[PDB]
Amino acid sequence: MNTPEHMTAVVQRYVAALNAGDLDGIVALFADDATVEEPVGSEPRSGTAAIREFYANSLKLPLAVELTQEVRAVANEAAFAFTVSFEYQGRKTVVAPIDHFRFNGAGKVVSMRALFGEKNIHA
Amino acid sequence: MNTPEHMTAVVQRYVAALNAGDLDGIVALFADDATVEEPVGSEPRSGTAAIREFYANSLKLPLAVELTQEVRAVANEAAFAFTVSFEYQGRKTVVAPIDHFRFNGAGKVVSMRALFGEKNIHA
Repeated sequence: MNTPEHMTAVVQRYVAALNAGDLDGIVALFADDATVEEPVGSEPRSGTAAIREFYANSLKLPLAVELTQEVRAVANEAAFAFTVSFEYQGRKTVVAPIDHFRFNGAGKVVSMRALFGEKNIHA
Repeated sequence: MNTPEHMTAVVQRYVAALNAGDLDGIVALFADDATVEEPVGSEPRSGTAAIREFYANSLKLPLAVELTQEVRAVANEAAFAFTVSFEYQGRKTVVAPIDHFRFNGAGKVVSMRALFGEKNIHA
């Protein structure tokens, strides 16, 4: 089974890559068969190609990202609270999602779902 | 299809009833075929009786539960960060999970999963 230590590291690495703008770094964290659903309720993006393009499009504005609380991790799953902030054509927007990773036996993210609505989008 | 406002009030209500030791108020939030998985990794408790017994056992000690951040709600899901604190036999404990609800069309919780590891239990 996955250690919480590793899962927590991977979450820090995810946030590190977003702050650094490191697309290879982000996609590395995922398994090539993996899925991303951001926000929850949207068409989950599937495969390396789709996940790669999702984060490339996200990283068209430079992002300020930070964990706002300890990572939760157990039984092949982590979840975490954080902010994602960006500024464009006037104003700054702070989104506050809760994300959720499921990890495979190899310790790569096989699914990530980002849960947040309009009410969690502050601008 | 559920509204974010209804899912959000239900999260707040959940916290309030835990604080008020209100077994009935808590169980009334769930549908009859609902599941609770607390912690994540453990065997899901299925149905009103099993869910009721879980909360009956939990409320054997006085709890101080509060939301430490804003609720996330979208589609028919919600997630939240919170703490549960209890003190017993010479020790104060603070457990800091992230919870996730799925809601059915009638506005009741059909599943909860509480995600925390040993690392999120401060005692």
